[PDB]
Amino acid sequence: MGSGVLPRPCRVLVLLNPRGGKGKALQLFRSHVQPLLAEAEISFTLMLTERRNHARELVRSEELGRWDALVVMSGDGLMHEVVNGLMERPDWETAIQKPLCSLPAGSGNALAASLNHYAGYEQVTNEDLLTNCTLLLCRRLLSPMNLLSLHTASGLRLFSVLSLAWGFIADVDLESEKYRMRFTLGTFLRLAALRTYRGRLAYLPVGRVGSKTQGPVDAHLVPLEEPVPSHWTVVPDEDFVLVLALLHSHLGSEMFAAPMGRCAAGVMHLFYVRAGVSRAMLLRLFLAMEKGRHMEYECPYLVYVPVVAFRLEPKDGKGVFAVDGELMVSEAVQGQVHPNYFWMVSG
Ligand SMILES: Oc1ccc(Nc2nc(-c3ccc(Cl)cc3)cs2)cc1
Repeated sequence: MGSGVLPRPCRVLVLLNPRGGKGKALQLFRSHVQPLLAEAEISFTLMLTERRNHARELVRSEELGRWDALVVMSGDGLMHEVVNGLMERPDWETAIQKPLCSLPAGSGNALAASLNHYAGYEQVTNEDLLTNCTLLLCRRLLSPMNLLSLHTASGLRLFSVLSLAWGFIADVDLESEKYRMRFTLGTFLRLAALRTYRGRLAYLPVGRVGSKTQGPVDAHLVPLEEPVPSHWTVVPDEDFVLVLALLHSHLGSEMFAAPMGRCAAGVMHLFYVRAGVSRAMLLRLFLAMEKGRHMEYECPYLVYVPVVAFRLEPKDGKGVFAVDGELMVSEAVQGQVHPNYFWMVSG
């Protein structure tokens, strides 16, 4: 199952956002993570990272040869910054090979949840999740993971380790400003005055061909001013409640969003919900997501397709998106998956 190993013994850089877990991330490290590292012969150094772009800048400038792995203790948002930091480096090709480890603290631990799931553990939460992911780090097994490369109409190129979400899910990620979960509460009250979002979706299903038409090159993508290649699927409906590109099984620690198996190399999940669902059905799909049972409804407004690339354009000025949980505003976004691009600890 594992495709690599950390050395025993090893030393490990821990980037921690102390404002995580309602400001208890460091305490949680001390109580839950530290004692397990001692037993596993894993040395570490803690570097605190709270301000915007801080962890990005550290990782961009780091000498990576002193570390066997970078462990990231916060949420999906920190991993995001770390991965972009590495990819922004002139030596990205080798820098992106540094094993990464996700230890869940805050909220938005979809990555950590997915890995916990891949390893065969129960869908545990909070401190139990933190303990399980630490145990993965202690066991030292490594797996390669897909990376999402994204382009935006303004010309920004960035990377996504987990998800790009638009519409309902994006609106709720933003509408949330809480500790506690805030997603259920946010979903519930956005459900009240449900809205649809007008946009154009195109994607490239795992049925791609023998040929195709500063980081890696996005060979599947053409400029946003050009139409998508003719072998893509353009979605006919232009009214959505949500679109979701997801690289892993979980959208959140208790959201088993992708129960059809784990993604193959270079493949990501694409979900969209067409305009026309009832509030009740949306909520039912939401709550079934906890046990990964939502696909069992065979709801005709919910579409799943495995893809390697997509394009999404609203359609009424700018749209709000969530990239690995962080806010992003754009006129249009497209992306493609790069296969097995970085390594992570997981059993
Ligand atoms: O981060 C968030 C995750 C889910 C939600 N809310 C909802 N998600 C869904 C949903 C339904 C089906 C799938 Cl495959 C994924 C999400 C319905 S309501 C909001 C924010």
